[PDB]
Amino acid sequence: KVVELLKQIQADASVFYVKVHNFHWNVKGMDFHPTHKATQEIYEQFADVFDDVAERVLQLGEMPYVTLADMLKAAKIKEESKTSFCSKEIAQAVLADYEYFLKLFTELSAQADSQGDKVSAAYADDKVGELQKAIWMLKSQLA
Amino acid sequence: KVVELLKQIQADASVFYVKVHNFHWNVKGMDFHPTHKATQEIYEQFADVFDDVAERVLQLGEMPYVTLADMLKAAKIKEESKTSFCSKEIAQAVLADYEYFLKLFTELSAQADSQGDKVSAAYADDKVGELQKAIWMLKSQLA
Amino acid sequence: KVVELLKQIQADASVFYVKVHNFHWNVKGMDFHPTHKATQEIYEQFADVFDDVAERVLQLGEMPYVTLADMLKAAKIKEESKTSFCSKEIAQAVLADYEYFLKLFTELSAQADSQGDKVSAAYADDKVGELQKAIWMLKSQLA
Amino acid sequence: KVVELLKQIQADASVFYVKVHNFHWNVKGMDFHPTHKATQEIYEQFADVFDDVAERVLQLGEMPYVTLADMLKAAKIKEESKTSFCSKEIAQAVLADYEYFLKLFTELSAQADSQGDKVSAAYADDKVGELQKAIWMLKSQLA
Amino acid sequence: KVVELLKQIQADASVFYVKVHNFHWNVKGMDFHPTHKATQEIYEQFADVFDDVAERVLQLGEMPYVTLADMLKAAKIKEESKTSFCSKEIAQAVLADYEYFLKLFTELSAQADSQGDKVSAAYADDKVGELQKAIWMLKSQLA
Amino acid sequence: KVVELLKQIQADASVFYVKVHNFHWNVKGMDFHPTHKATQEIYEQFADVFDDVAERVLQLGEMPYVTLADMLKAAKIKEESKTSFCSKEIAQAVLADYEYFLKLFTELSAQADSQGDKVSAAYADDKVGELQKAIWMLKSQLA
Amino acid sequence: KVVELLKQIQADASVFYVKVHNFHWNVKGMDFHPTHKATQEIYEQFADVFDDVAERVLQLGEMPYVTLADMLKAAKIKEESKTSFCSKEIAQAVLADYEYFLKLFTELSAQADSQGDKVSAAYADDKVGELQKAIWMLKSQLA
Amino acid sequence: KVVELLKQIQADASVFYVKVHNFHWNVKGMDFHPTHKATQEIYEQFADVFDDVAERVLQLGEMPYVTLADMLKAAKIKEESKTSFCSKEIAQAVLADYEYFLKLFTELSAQADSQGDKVSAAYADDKVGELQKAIWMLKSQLA
Amino acid sequence: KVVELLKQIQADASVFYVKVHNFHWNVKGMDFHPTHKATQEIYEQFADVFDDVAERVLQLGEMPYVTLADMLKAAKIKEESKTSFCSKEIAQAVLADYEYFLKLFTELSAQADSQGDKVSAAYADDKVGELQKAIWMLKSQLA
Amino acid sequence: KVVELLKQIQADASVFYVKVHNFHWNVKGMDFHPTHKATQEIYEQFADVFDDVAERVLQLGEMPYVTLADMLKAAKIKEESKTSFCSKEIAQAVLADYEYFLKLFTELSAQADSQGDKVSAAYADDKVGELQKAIWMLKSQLA
Amino acid sequence: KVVELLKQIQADASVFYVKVHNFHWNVKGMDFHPTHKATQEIYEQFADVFDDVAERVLQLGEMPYVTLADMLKAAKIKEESKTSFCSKEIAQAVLADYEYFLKLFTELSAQADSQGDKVSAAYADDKVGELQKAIWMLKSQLA
Amino acid sequence: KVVELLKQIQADASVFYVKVHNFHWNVKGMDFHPTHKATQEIYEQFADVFDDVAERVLQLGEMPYVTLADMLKAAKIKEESKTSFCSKEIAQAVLADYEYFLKLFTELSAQADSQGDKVSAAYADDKVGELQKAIWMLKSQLA
Ligand SMILES: [Fe+3]
Ligand SMILES: [Fe+3]
Ligand SMILES: [Fe+3]
Ligand SMILES: [Fe+3]
Ligand SMILES: [Fe+3]
Ligand SMILES: [Fe+3]
Ligand SMILES: [Fe+3]
Ligand SMILES: [Fe+3]
Ligand SMILES: [Fe+3]
Ligand SMILES: [Fe+3]
Ligand SMILES: [Fe+3]
Ligand SMILES: [Fe+3]
Repeated sequence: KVVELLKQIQADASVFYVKVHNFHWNVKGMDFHPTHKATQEIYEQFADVFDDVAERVLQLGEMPYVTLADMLKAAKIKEESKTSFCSKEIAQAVLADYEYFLKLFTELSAQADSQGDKVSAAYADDKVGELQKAIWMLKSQLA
Repeated sequence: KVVELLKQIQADASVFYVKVHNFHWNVKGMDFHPTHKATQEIYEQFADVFDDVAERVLQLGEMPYVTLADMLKAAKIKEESKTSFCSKEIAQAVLADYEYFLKLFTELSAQADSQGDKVSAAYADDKVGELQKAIWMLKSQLA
Repeated sequence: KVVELLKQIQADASVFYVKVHNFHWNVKGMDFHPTHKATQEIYEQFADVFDDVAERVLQLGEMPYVTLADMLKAAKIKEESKTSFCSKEIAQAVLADYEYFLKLFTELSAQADSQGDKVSAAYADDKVGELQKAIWMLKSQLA
Repeated sequence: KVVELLKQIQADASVFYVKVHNFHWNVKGMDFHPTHKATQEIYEQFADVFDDVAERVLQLGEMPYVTLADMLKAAKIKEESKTSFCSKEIAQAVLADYEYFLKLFTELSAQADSQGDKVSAAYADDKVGELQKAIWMLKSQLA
Repeated sequence: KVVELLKQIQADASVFYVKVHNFHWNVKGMDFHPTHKATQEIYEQFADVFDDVAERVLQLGEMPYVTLADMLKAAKIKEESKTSFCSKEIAQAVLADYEYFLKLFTELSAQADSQGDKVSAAYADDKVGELQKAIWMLKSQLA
Repeated sequence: KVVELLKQIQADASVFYVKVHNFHWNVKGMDFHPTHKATQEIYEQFADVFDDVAERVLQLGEMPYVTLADMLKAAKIKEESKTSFCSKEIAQAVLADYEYFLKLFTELSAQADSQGDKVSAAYADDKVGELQKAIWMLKSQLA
Repeated sequence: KVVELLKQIQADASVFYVKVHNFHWNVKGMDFHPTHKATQEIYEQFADVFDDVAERVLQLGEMPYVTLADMLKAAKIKEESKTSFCSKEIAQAVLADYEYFLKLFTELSAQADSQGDKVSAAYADDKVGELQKAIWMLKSQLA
Repeated sequence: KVVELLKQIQADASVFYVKVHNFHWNVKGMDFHPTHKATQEIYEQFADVFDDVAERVLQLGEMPYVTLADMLKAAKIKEESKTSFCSKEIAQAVLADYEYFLKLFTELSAQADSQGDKVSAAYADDKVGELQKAIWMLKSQLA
Repeated sequence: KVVELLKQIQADASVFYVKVHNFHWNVKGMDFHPTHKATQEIYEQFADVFDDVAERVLQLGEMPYVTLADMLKAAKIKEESKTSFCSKEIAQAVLADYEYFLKLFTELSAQADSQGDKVSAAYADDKVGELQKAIWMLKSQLA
Repeated sequence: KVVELLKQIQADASVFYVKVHNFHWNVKGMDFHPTHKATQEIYEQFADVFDDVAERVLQLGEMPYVTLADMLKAAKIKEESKTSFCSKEIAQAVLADYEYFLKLFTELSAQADSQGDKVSAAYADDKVGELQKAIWMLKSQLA
Repeated sequence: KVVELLKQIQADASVFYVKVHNFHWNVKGMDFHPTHKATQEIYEQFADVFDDVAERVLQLGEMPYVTLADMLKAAKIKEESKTSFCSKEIAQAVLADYEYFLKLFTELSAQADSQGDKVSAAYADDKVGELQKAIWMLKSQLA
Repeated sequence: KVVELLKQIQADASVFYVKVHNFHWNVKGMDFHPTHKATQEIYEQFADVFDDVAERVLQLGEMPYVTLADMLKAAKIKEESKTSFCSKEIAQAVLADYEYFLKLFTELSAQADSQGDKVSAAYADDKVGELQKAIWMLKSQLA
């Protein structure tokens, strides 16, 4: 269902938001500043995903998550408790999460288009395009 | 301790951040728009408290929270699971949490100044003043 | 026909454009300024719908309406002769016309896609999303 | 009467506003782009005259027209059913209507100064100068 | 005399300037923020009226008031000594003072044109229109 | 005739335009830079009356001057063949010419209002006001 | 395949990019400035098509063209060896090339949607809409 | 008491606010324009002190002055009834009043810090520093 | 001599400045607005050549012209007494004068480099380049 | 010949423009992002060189290349057929191409000054300096 | 005395200012560009420190250093006579000097508060926080 | 030698940079504020020559001065030990040093042109012109 897929993204966005803050704070090594800058941009864009996806559930007449307790249980992304990272561990860590979200937004688009919900479908397709490009930049950067 | 007071603000900030999104999404009534805008300014300003205090913990040579699991357990702020709000009851809920944060930052200033950490105290004093101004506006609006 | 749906939207837009000027001028009560501001943004956005929809008719090789007499006869939105309004009256009036526009744009999108006209469908899908969002906000404000 | 003249300008502006969209959409020939841009600048200026005179009627304590049906009966300016124009027709059509608006605004200034309504006369004199300038520019372009 | 009207407007501006600060500080109730923000706009506009009229007296060759003691003695606007207001009280008080200013500026325009001082008359006609627009909005807001 | 008054201003503007350049280039003494900056502002503003005044003559259906030979003959402003100036000499010179233009714009406004030419008169009343303010400031500076 | 259509657009874009520079340099006649300004915006837009289209090939895991030699052998758009043009046959030339790109992007969208590549299709639908708008405007100018 | 120091600053600010207007209007001599611009920025900055200090009293739970009658009787800054000044007397008058304000803000910082009111003390320390910078600059200019 | 050439450039600039105003006011035909706006930019750029050249003569330790009487007798550009122009004739008039200024500036550069005056030569070389670009564009539009 | 050197730079710029696109797309390794940004700006300055030199050829009365077939025949920059690069590789490749362009522009400057074509020499001297700065920075980066 | 400590900071600031220019010019290695940009911001911010401290000395009624000869003597920042550095080397040098400025600013704050000079202490505390944040970032980059 | 003249300019720029801060801090008298600001603009411009000139040495393959100890021994501009200046003394201190820099940049241009180093000569000629203009202004101000 379109709504249930939206709430999965919502719960995963809020966990990824914090996970990316940890990368932002605890990155080590010579390119500390560029990764410090980039991670901050990532969690700001997923703060926007967090809000948009939730408000879209509201426009569709349902209830998004409103507690971190429920978002933690619902989330399929794993929290990161370690507190020191080099730049390429973070690129690898973010790349895997991008591929999970890409699968998630690809399903939302296919499912919304089958229900004739082209608005939810259009939103997913733009995020699909944004992720495919970021993914290709990371696989090139880790090459 | 300065660090353990900062980490409390950190945990409560992240819970307050989500609670205010719920007010943002689920406010009803004639004053839907100003409340929808005010709440958004608030969670953007507490996203900044969340990051500032965490990095200040980092500059003092200790570790902040890096997982939502730890932040929920540490947060004294109560999550709000109900999902429909009148405007006045958002002003009251927000006023009460502001008074909790005000008490926390005032102790942070007193504790940091004890220890000669005037930087942490200066930061806390700014938020004390910002909270005192906002708390006084809410009291006038609810009067 | 895609063109007939576009031209219906054009005629209803031009009638809605004037009606909202009336709400803009004749709102009474303590919410005068917020309503006076919001109505003006509404008619400026429908001035743009009026113009976009007309030239899309021309890019498809047909003629849009060019006279007020033809648009008044074709419009299903009805004019408002009352010259004094309460603020919740205006929100209710605007909510109803939006749902009419939402249905008009959904049919334009569905019909345009069925003919392989993905450009017209894409334009309509943008307006469906904007109308779905505003309707949720208007329903929340009257709740 | 000042209000009668203002409400006459109101109706004729609404008719001219749509007529200039027709010129805007259906100009043909080599000077298409400059004419396409000039016509759009003209209907945006008359959207502003439309709102200004209507609001001026209200601050003088009376009611302007609020329906397109009422403005078409009051409008002295002919609607235009033709659907294709060369660039010199449009400059001729616009010049003819500008001279009509000039007489109308000159009468408003004279009547308003009779009644000691100097703010209404001042607004009218500003539009008289704007019309006298554009009229002189159109005569040079047609010379 | 033109300068006596300017100096009277000058004195009444200075008292109204402080009075509006009192409304700005002590408004209570749910419409706190819009009134808090409108009142500040108002007292900055009368700060500029205070300076404009004073400097115009100087261009006409006499002296404006230069002490608060004389401004209180000369003013006809009355000071507000209570320290708590709801939003509708403030609106009714500003409307009453605006109508007083509108007569002062209308008389200034009338007298200045009778003497051939068209510059002073034009300045007053500008303030007359601003008051007439603001008055209409307040009457609508209290309706 | 308003035209003959306008063209007189035209001729005097262009002569004063060059005279002010001489003050700009050849000011001596410690106030070099404020006077150097002020004279440039002055001649840029009179380049503007030069063009505005000619275009109005054209909108009234007559011809302005089109050669320096004709303007130099028509001009009453005297040219300055001295090539070195003290800062107060410049202030004195500008003040004398400003009172000449003020007389000219007052007579232009008086005459245009006699014939019902409110546009030309409104243009002149603004220049009367700008000169009265500038004249006052110059008198204070030389006082 | 989507990729081989994307790469075809890439090759034709680079030839069209240089062809429009030739028009940009060698247009003659009284309309020199607008077409000179117009062509520069066209080749700046196809530089952007050139880069967008190639990067999408990479996000799809393939290689775009990387040499001018390969793109020349692949482009179907004809090079222009003539070295002097009037304004109308530049418009006819751009109109003909726009209709070729339009078919290409329409094919690209149809193939992308067939395979479930909604991102590539969304990009193509944008270019289809922009070409349809420009084609309509070119036909009006050549009418 | 901190509020008693705040309310004294408020009363003296409003009196000083007007006195500087008198300096602004009636400065004579060669340095007219720099002093005119300087006094305007001084009185606009004390208008801001006036409002800040008053709002601080309200956040501390007390009432500031709300009438010019009370502020005149509380003020210690003497009003200036003279209407003509050279530039150097204005600098002397402003220098004397600045050291009076400096002593007031210094006492305010001392009392607020002794009572643990770090917020009002921080505000006072900022004005103390700004007054010291302005005091030093004025002493150099009068040297 | 460099000063000789600079003062000749000075005199011809001031006459051309007014001539281009005549073209600006008195162009007729369907290209009125492009020619109206283009001619204005020309005279604003020569107003600056006028000032640059005069100030450079001053830096070289001699005196520029300071009266229109002196510049009129020195100028070689001829004044234009006709008061009605077609677009093509304005272009040809401007092209002929541009080739004169180009000559003049090429002689200034060559002469300045002889005596080692690289600054004057560098300014001249920039004007040579700007005129060569403009001359080629004018020849293309006249082809 | 100045023109033959300009046309050579033109032909090499067009090949270098594409080569740098290949570097832009296919850079791999840790330093993916900065190189992706750097290569894109590089090709944007050479798009500007491409247009400037061609327009300078036209100002000299000769014809630039207008065909990709002729430019690749004339170009001496080797095309790059590889599709995978680390950042150091790209730096060494660009450095070699910069040193070639540097000899082209120094020879261009030397020839133009020989013939008295100081405009072409100054354009070349600016490009020589820009290349010398970038060459120094690349040698520093490869050190 | 706070003044000696301000003057020590002044002398070290000017020596640090030049040393950072040296790092700015002579960094080598694949990380030239980020370091070149970062060093330029450091020396511009220490130019601001150089000026603030000197002006703070003067407001305290003392004299700062005014010659490089005296500042070289007093400075404890060591000059660097090497002309080639890798990036890690520069970060080490900058981190060591930042801990020196941090110590230096901490004593300034403590001693200024001892004398009730809260203005000097507040300025120093701002610098302590800026240095603590930058030091944390440099330690992470060298980690 | 070009490099030898460049590093001489570098050393004198760094000494002049500090001397002008001394003028900036220790100016006294009524004309305090313009002089405080002009000196600030001057030392910021010589900070730019300091960096430009050092970087030009580097791209010519040499090392500039890198320590204040070396720059002090190379500088010919004398340091200033006095600590108080009137504005007329500063104006001629600056004029004398400007005449020195003018000679230095002039000889740099001549030497660089002798070596075919036209980039260094163009930069020097730009500084020669900027100095020639300022020297003309200071002489007029001291006249
Ligand atoms: Fe939101
Ligand atoms: Fe952060
Ligand atoms: Fe349009
Ligand atoms: Fe309105
Ligand atoms: Fe003022
Ligand atoms: Fe004009
Ligand atoms: Fe790209
Ligand atoms: Fe306030
Ligand atoms: Fe100038
Ligand atoms: Fe170009
Ligand atoms: Fe400073
Ligand atoms: Fe640099």
